[PDB]
Amino acid sequence: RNAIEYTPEMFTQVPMLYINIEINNYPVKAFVDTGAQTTIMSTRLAKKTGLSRMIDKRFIGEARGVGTGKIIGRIHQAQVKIETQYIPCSFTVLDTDIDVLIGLDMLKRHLACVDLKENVLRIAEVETSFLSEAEIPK
Amino acid sequence: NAIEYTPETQVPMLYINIEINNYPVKAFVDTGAQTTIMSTRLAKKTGLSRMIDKRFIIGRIHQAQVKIETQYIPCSFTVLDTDIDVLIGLDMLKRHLACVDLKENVLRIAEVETSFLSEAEIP
Repeated sequence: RNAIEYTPEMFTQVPMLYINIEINNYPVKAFVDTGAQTTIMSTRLAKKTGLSRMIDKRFIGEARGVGTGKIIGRIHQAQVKIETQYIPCSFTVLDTDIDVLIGLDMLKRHLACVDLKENVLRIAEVETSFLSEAEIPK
Repeated sequence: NAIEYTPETQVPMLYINIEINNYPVKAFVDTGAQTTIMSTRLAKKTGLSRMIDKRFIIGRIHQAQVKIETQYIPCSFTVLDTDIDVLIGLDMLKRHLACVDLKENVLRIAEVETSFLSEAEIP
């Protein structure tokens, strides 16, 4: 045509926020959820990583919206490796396909910045990239 | 030979103050949700019900301006019948290059910065 009109549009992928962490040298993809009141670890992962002895079965209850919601116990402290730093985290343990969900409690505790401009999570003294759609567990 | 009971501190959720068509709204900031949502009720009150696209959840609002501090930020909403009037999800946090800053307790979105609300102010 005699004239060419340019009408730009943005296309933005919106994958769920995940990061790579390590728990007792086991690589784990962790879900970053500011809408969660607690931080979760699956029974499968707690057992695999040798953290089951520290599942304190005095602390139960419900975490509605993940698995069956039935809490098995609390891991009061387990060191989580994020890049070059170990950081202490607490976990609500339940039967779920989500290995680790980092909730608002742990994000606040470690003064996190969830940076969607730069696509990274800054937590404690480290920075780690959000996973691409291809690396995200489904 | 056992008992169960509620213990004798809950983390407050992230909320911010926003205005839609001059109506003050307390918005839930949720990275666990892919999609930003607006209640049917708020769409009615703010005069956005006529902007709900119904082609296949009530529908989608494609562009509505959200006022944060002194600036307007265009957002899209999936309209549901819900108690939560606005839930800001990953789509709008990514679109507006946001930072959820828990060190300073603020949300940086588009070109503005706004404080998270106190526990007493949460809906």
